[PDB]
Amino acid sequence: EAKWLSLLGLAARARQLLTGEEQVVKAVQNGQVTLVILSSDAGIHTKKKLLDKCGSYQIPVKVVGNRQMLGRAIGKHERVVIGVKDAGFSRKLAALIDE
Repeated sequence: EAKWLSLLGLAARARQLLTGEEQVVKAVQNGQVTLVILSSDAGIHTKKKLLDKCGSYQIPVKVVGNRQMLGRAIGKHERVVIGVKDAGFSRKLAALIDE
């Protein structure tokens, strides 16, 4: 019931999210993603890969929640890697997480 979880749900409604390690990496490289959210549960190699890649592109990465909470927020069961495709959502989600 956090504000950022609710907002993530609206982003999903608006079809402004991508999920999956490979899909999100590709989207980052194509300049289509302005924030990456990683589950705290994500494997350390997944964490490394995203943090390395997004570091190079200067895309913020947040490590938050768990895969159950993230999946639920977007009407799915479990998700570990989420890419946000809308800059406005990206800014606001980051601010909420950083608050």
